[PDB]
Amino acid sequence: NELERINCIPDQPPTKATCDQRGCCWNPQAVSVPWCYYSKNHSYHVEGNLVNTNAGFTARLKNLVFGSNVDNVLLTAEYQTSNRFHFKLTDQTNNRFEVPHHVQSFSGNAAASLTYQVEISRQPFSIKVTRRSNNRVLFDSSIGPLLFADQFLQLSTRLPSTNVYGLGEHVHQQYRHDMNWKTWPIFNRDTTPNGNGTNLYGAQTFFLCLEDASGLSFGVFLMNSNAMEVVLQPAPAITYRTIGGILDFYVFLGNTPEQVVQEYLELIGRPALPSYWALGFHLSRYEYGTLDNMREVVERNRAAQLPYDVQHADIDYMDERRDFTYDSVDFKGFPEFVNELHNNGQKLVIIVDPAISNNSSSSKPYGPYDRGSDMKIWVNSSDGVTPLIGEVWPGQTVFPDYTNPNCAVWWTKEFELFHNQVEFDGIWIDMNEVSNFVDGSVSGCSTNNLNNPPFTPRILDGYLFCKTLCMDAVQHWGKQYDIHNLYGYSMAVATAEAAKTVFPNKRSFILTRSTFAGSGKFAAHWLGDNTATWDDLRWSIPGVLEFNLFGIPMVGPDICGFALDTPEELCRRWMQLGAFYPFSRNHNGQGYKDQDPASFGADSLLLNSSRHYLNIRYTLLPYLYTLFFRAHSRGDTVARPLLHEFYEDNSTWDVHQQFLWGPGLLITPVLDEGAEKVMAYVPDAVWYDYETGSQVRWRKQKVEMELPGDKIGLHLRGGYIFPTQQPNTTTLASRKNPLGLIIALDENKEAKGELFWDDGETKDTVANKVYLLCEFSVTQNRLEVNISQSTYKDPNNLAFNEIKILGTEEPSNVTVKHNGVPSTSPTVTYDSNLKVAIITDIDLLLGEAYTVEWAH
Ligand SMILES: O=S(=O)([O-])O[C@@H]([C@H](O)C[S@+]1C[C@@H](O)[C@H](O)[C@H]1CO)[C@@H](O)CO
Ligand SMILES: *[C@@H]1O[C@H](CO)[C@@H](O)[C@H](O)[C@H]1NC(C)=O
Ligand SMILES: *[C@@H]1O[C@H](CO)[C@@H](O)[C@H](O)[C@H]1NC(C)=O
Repeated sequence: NELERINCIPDQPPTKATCDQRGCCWNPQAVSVPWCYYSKNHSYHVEGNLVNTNAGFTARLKNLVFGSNVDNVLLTAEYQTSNRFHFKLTDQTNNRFEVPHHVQSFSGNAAASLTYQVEISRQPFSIKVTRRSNNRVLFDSSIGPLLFADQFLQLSTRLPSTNVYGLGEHVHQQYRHDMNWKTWPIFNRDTTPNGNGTNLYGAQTFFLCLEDASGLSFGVFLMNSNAMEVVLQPAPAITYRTIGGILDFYVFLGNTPEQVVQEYLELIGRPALPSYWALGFHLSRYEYGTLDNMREVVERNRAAQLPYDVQHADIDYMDERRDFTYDSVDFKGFPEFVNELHNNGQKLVIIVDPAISNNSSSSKPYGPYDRGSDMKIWVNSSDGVTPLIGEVWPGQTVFPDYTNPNCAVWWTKEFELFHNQVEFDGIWIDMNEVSNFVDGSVSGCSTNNLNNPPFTPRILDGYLFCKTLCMDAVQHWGKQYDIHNLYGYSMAVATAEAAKTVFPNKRSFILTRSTFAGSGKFAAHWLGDNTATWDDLRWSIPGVLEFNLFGIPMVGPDICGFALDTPEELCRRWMQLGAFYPFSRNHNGQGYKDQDPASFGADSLLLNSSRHYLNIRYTLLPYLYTLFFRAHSRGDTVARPLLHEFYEDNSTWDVHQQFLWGPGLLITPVLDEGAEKVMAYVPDAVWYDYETGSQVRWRKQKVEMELPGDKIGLHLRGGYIFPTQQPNTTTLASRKNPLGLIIALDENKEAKGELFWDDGETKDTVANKVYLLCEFSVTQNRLEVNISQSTYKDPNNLAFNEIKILGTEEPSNVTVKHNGVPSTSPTVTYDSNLKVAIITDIDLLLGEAYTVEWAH
């Protein structure tokens, strides 16, 4: 079976002599089927018996090209929970680099009631994880060898299906991985997210596999921060091939795909609950140039009444692109503008780069450099004593070593000092791969096994130190070779630590470019420097879905496209979709035509449609916020693939041009130039048009959805109750408004929903239980508002003043009881054609239990 051959010459075009040299098999009978492949027996074997331990078992593995092979390998397996299996493969005799991650070591006894069983084979070594309930083989290394050299470690697994989702950071273009022969390199790199499928800004080894239509799913995570590649083949099978550290694997079983994400996030860390304001709309560009220009853009979008919470300021606010300064001429009056923003209920987020100008003297001192030098907190060259010099925006630079706890002290004080001048509200950390305009350093990199390893994965440009730091550079956590992929992660950890001081008791907002597994505990993510093309629009959906799997649910691209002038039609469709990315920001590159919504004209279709859909986003913010609460507390996704709700239906398995907000809201954008319709899949559920309330005819079928220039498809799922709040142009204001309920009835006239409500900004409202959690349930004739947690009463005296019911016969004699005690008659408006009832003249106070009853 050619589909099962594991490639033995991953480094060069295949030849018989090399193959012979490697003791592999040769069979040149493509495309991509390996000509040279590992023999069926020629790997590691178990030495002696396995050893029962308290956590699981250990085995000793012994071996009979890419550096020193490790002769004796220790397998350590731990039955951590009923649904999480952990195994490490280490050097029996030498300690090796391991990621200094949230994840703690396991000091436990083996969990009870396992959903999985593990089987080890001895001659040759293989590891298999099967699901106990149906003996479905989930992990199975037997397809390939274990390879364990100092700078080349490889393990493969067969997969039980081709329903495979995950890996990053890349532009995959499709959400489902085909399992056609494909190699995905992972090594944090500043590169364009384009159709080339290169390594991008972040490193995410997690994948999820939907096993079958029952929903049974599993996930695999590799805890490894060295450059690596993930090799996919049609067996189906996946191979991990890394150039350092150890093979430290976790396997997660769930009954559903969402349960798999929850298991993964339980291990690596669930996402931060964002500030409610950060759910609003964000506007930004590279190079307004002057404060006057920035204010002009701010004012025209406010004039247009655009829902608009946050303004970002990019490196043009700085004095010559230097951190923690502003330009006293072009940005003269920045403090008064920040007061203006605040007074208008808006927030300022500032960009902050890691790299710190080293240009400092008696004449013109640069404080951040002087103070950081005093603290000795920079990344050093291999000599371990001289700060590494590279180049970024301000010129020659040194780079903070965020892995050193003293650096976060330095960093905090810098933000403290700057915040005294410019009262920013959130922080955008960029260029933190880390990105270097020179290769390695201003003196390049020394030739050695770190900078020039035996094997290099197929990373962009084919050198590790390309546009980053020397691999032999030295930080508190180790050498750059091992911790390069942790730069952005440690930076976000440190920036969150700074936020503890700058915004006491607040969440604030942190947006990061580079990430590692677990970055979502600290920061939001955006998909980087995209381009104003229809390709980039389409590619954004899988990227958003993937980051939700990764526990970074607040994710979005640069709406309308960073690079290039945006066509009006593309920007209009992108704003329409953009009103529904979990992170919604319009951002633009240097020099390009303006693409802020109001720049298209005060009476333009793009402005009108933008305002219209942003008003729907803001209306649905209580529902979106409640989704982020579930993501934070339980590990649920926010932007969700259809297959997560509809896995029983194999027509959902590669849908990637549509997605859900949580379980209940279906989003169908137009993603094709010139189009006024879209080919869409309608899952097996009752659906209601959001704007009209009318039940679609469609069910479990492909349709051509008619969507003119001012429309994006939005459908509400029957069985669900959506809390709403009357929109306004800021969430400061919107949070004071009356609330509503949209009850989308299922075929049985029933629905369920919930609402999380806290102060929208205090850190640890969830850990300290200072919040409201209520549940809504509808049966025929009755709505029940039930209160499950009631330790926060909003002092704005909020109430539900409207209930809209979809797919209903006329409700008559509506009664509102506050524990069996009625209170006068609400007004009911009924549309008998559309089957929509709207209950108004009602005053259901937030946090109070009610029963609303009717007859037919
Ligand atoms: O095309 S480019 O502008 O020159 O792209 C460069 C940066 O990634 C852009 S940064 C991130 C983006 O969101 C901010 O607006 C930009 C200013 O801080 C790379 O070329 C540097 O290697
Ligand atoms: C970097 O160099 C300074 C001396 O210049 C030293 O104090 C510091 O600990 C070094 N950092 C690392 C990570 O080795
Ligand atoms: C919206 O907020 C503005 C304050 O900017 C306020 O004047 C107005 O009353 C608010 N109205 C709504 C729709 O809540």
